Amino acid sequence: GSSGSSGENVYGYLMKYTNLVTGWQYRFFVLNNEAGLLEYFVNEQSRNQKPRGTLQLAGAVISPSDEDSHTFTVNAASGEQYKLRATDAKERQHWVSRLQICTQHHTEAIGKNNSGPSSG
Repeated sequence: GSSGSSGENVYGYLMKYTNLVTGWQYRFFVLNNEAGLLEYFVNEQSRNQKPRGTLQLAGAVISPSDEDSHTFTVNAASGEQYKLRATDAKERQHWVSRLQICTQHHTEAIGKNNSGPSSG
């Protein structure tokens, strides 16, 4: 594989499945390498605003579909899959890969539980 020495925030407009009637709906997404949580907002103008929903990656699995050029799903250890669509066929490999690494780099990092008997 490739060691990602540097780590930058991954974000991009993806299409999330809201329902059958409506189908797909373009939306903004922002990955959190620090925390390790995948959030999403109605749009980019809703960055500082409260997020609509969050999905845990730690212990998740990425399954890139083959139906359409740009398509992929983000599973979750708990039991929740996400349906998104990359901007293009080139950006698809970016998200899938990036995430596939965030889900592991984290799930693996999670170990010794150091509550912290000392703060401030």
